[PDB]
Amino acid sequence: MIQITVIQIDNYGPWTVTPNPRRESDLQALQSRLYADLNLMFGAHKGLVFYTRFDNLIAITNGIDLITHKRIQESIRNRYPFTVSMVIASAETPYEAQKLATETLQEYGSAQDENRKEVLDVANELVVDGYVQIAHIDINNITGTLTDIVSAYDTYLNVNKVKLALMEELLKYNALLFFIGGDNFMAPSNGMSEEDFLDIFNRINKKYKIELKAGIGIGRTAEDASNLADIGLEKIRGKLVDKNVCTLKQDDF
Amino acid sequence: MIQITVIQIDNYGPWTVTPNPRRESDLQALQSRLYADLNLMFGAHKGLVFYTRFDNLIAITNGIDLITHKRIQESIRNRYPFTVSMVIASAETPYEAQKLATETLQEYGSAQDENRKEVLDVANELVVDGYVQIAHIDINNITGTLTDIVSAYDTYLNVNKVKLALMEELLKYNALLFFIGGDNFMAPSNGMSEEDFLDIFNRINKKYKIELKAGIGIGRTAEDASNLADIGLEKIRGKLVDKNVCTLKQDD
Amino acid sequence: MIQITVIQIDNYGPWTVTPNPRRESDLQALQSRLYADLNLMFGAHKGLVFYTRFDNLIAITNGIDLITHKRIQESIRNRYPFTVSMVIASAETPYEAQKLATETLQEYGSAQDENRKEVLDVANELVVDGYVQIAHIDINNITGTLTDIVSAYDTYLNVNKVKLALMEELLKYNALLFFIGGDNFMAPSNGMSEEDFLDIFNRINKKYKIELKAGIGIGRTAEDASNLADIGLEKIRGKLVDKNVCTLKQDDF
Amino acid sequence: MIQITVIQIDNYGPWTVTPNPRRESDLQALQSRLYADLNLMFGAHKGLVFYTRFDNLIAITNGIDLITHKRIQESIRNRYPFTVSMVIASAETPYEAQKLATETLQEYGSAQDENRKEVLDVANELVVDGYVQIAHIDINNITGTLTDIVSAYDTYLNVNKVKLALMEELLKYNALLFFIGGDNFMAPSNGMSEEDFLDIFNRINKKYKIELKAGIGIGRTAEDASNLADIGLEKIRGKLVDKNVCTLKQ
Ligand SMILES: Nc1nc2c(ncn2[C@@H]2O[C@H](COP(=O)(O)OP(=O)(O)OP(=O)(O)O)[C@@H](O)[C@H]2O)c(=O)[nH]1
Ligand SMILES: Nc1nc2c(ncn2[C@@H]2O[C@H](COP(=O)(O)OP(=O)(O)OP(=O)(O)O)[C@@H](O)[C@H]2O)c(=O)[nH]1
Ligand SMILES: Nc1nc2c(ncn2[C@@H]2O[C@H](COP(=O)(O)OP(=O)(O)OP(=O)(O)O)[C@@H](O)[C@H]2O)c(=O)[nH]1
Ligand SMILES: Nc1nc2c(ncn2[C@@H]2O[C@H](COP(=O)(O)OP(=O)(O)OP(=O)(O)O)[C@@H](O)[C@H]2O)c(=O)[nH]1
Ligand SMILES: [Ca+2]
Ligand SMILES: [Ca+2]
Ligand SMILES: [Ca+2]
Ligand SMILES: [Ca+2]
Ligand SMILES: [K+]
Ligand SMILES: [K+]
Ligand SMILES: [K+]
Ligand SMILES: [K+]
Ligand code: NA
Ligand code: NA
Ligand code: NA
Ligand code: NA
Repeated sequence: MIQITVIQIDNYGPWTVTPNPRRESDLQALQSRLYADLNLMFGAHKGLVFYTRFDNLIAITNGIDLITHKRIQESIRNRYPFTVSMVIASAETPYEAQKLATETLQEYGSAQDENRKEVLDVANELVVDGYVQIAHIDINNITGTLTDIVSAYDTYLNVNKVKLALMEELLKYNALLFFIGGDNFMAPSNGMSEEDFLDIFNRINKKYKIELKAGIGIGRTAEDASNLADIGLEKIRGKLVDKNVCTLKQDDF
Repeated sequence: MIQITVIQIDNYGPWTVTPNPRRESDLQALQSRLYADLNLMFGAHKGLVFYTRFDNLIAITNGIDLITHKRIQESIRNRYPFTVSMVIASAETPYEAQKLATETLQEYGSAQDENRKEVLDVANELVVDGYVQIAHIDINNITGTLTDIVSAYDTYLNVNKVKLALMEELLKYNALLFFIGGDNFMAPSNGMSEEDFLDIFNRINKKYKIELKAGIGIGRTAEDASNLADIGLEKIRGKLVDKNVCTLKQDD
Repeated sequence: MIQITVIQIDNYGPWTVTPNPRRESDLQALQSRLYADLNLMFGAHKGLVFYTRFDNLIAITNGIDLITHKRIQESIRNRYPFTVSMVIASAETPYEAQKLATETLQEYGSAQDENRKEVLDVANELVVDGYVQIAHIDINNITGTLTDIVSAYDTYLNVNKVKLALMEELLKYNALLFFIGGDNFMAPSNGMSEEDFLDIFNRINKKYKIELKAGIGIGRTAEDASNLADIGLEKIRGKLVDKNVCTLKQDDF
Repeated sequence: MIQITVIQIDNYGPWTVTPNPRRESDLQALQSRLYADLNLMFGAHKGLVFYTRFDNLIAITNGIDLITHKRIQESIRNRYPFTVSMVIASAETPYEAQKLATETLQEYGSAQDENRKEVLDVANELVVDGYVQIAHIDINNITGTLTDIVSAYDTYLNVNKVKLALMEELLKYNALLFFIGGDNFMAPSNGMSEEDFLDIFNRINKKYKIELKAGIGIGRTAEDASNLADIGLEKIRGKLVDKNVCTLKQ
């Protein structure tokens, strides 16, 4: 099963406006830099982080322990104007996992309590022998159908419509959905089958007239899972699979 | 008149898979760093940049001339595994400006044409006497209603539902809408008035049960307009004004 | 006339140790990231920053005004766990200029005074019509004589021996010397001539058995001057010039 | 036994000037960003990296295996306009470890050969039971004596004289010396004793009238060693040790 870490900037709202408001262009840089660092440092141990709302983030951390989490927390404290709290939870589905993690976080106190800083806890347990399933979803021919033909903002609008439709659809399976740039989305989705995605894609195509494909990788860590998902997408592209979904499992054991 | 610059990574799609696919954690760090650098560099000249789709970005660039754009483009080439193209356009409304800018980019060639490297052009003209209006929009008490109450993913889904509702609504006015983190959004909106915002807001409250406020800053550059809009949010919070919208202008 | 800005991290020593000492990998990353941002941001206005001691940094800022300095200071304030002080001076020579700017800074108070935050002042005046001369200095064939032949640490020693020799020689002409990487050095050096450089290079060769070359650029900004120095170095390499120094000056027409 | 990794930007020289020379402010940002990333990424595994010459860096990597090295190399390739080669070696002294790693790197080819990309090798062995010793050297009262008294460049000058003097001294013991900012230096110094530094420190004071102190830390990784060296410096400052050197072990 899947281990997930929820990450929150401590008491961030008061900081951003106290003693005055702060240049937005600096806060964008500050926020992206945090995100970039978190992916390098969790990435160093085969994790993956999605940006979510920026002041709150979700990470798949199968195989990353409590001491490693503490050292990443300590690195942020030494180089940033703020601290971060982190709670870990495991569960059979991604949605179960983050819900438990968030519950324990909230038990410690408000996201705006100056006394509440650098929480670091495990809600139930760390995953000893589990797995992550990631589906890497992509639009067929975004460049010829949107990027090169309609405005920058209309492509962005259209991609945000598909994104929300996919979020509502996937939530029925306790699966999560995150934008990763371009026309690309990743869905932590332990428990879903290929036939589940083919259903969702039929509905998205009927509503929005957009064609979707996905590689599904299953592995021991987020890194392994997403690498296998990338190969699936190439297989589909090189027409060495019939359909718009492809599953690959890790077996280099 | 607002000036918009559209920014595109040249031939980005083929690079991410040639010779092979690349670890996604690396691609996230790369994309985020490019976004951060663009805000520092355009910010150094009082511009502002929205992440948009990460391989395509929209910036407000009133007051930033062609040679500065070129300098910024050179800096990315010297430091990244790829290049970027940029086209500038002016117009009365934000929507029109980026439309004009995209159209000229498209005349030069495809987003995935390896011989279309480093376009740098002006679709019509650079703004010499213009202004920027930015509305900075925020949800009331996100902490007490959602962040401290429901799961992380549930607050994320709800904020994204509000985001798309606001994108649809604002487009009738030829305004744009971008997420900037937590419960905040920014809307380049030359043409709109306080009453246009108050109208959109109670429709959103009726539908989603969330209450919004907004500071409207009007200035000569993205930075001035965004700075003023931030002050309007503080006036609403401090009860120095009695409605959920507040306009401040550079020469008040 | 050359314009120099001295930049100093306010009350830095106490911060690195309060409440405890901080992990050194984190301070190296923080310090390097600050120096990079100052080059991007001053660079965006055609300036150039040298890392100097990291908590104290020296920059050439001809053509960059007081408001722009303030905006850069503010950006650091919004994204880092400390603030920075800056003082600007202009003078006929680099050594004079930074000496004046340092003295004004010192009048405001101590490097470890917690109530001395975000100094920003000019010591005399901002250069109105002035110029920058930069010499870009480099060792002939580092790769064949040292990099590919001797240990990593042995090239590092020899490169540092030459660095100190140049520092001391150049000081007699009121010029500065900073290491920019590899086997490369930059010398702001308003007042010096090609012959002065050939005289220094002669002594260094005789003493260390290493051969030096330099392009000298003269321009209105640090970017103009240092781009021109770069071209000079390529001309020496391409034997378009018959000596180990080459001067190029800015001509917009 | 100390384990050292030498890191080199492949064929960097031709890249900086082809097809044209590149703006210097950009190259400074690029090189500093690379240095910073390398410390976060090796740091995430309890290593430490010193900038050295920027195109050539030296790292202490006790406990960091070959697979972790390969993945860091891959991260750089995915995000920079260039690639890096890395060779690892162990030995009793820092100086000999870096020497053996370099010779092996040189066996693969020139630092300016385009076909020699992303070398990754071990010269002898990865250290299983080793230790690192790091002395963290600092100048007593730089602020009152130099920073607040003389010009920016004058203090920079004196700190660089002390730096070269220490490099040459420490090399007699096969120890390395790196500037880390301010008035601070680190010396991987496996072998040396407190009295060894006390002799070096006497000579530097007699020649330059600069008074030095050092916390010395002995641990199983670079991170452990330098954290203990930091505690050492604080004991000296807190006057709860007698002299100007101070050792803590893990
Ligand atoms: N995060 C992320 N973005 C990607 C990845 N691969 C491609 N992209 C993005 O996808 C965009 C469009 O590229 P493609 O998907 O290859 O183009 P396409 O036009 O849709 O062609 P096909 O998808 O092959 O039908 C690029 O500009 C990138 O932004 C990836 O692995 N990760
Ligand atoms: N991008 C950006 N985000 C901000 C800014 N100010 C606040 N935020 C975000 O807003 C989040 C929530 O803080 P607040 O809006 O102050 O919290 P609230 O509970 O909604 O309080 P009120 O809006 O005053 O009722 C923070 O965690 C930040 O992520 C800003 O200026 N720019
Ligand atoms: N900071 C900086 N470093 C440079 C620049 N150009 C080259 N270098 C560095 O110089 C190092 C050695 O490259 P070269 O100078 O071409 O090598 P060389 O072997 O000395 O060859 P020649 O000088 O042509 O004889 C590279 O690895 C870079 O680190 C530059 O413009 N700025
Ligand atoms: N890299 C690095 N630099 C440090 C560290 N601690 C302090 N510094 C630097 O040292 C500079 C001067 O501060 P101190 O060394 O505490 O000041 P001092 O005036 O010499 O005081 P004493 O050392 O107590 O005699 C700071 O500005 C920092 O650059 C550290 O742990 N690592
Ligand atoms: Ca696609
Ligand atoms: Ca709010
Ligand atoms: Ca050379
Ligand atoms: Ca000291
Ligand atoms: K703001
Ligand atoms: K990928
Ligand atoms: K330290
Ligand atoms: K250069
Ligand atoms: Na794609
Ligand atoms: Na907010
Ligand atoms: Na060189
Ligand atoms: Na110090």
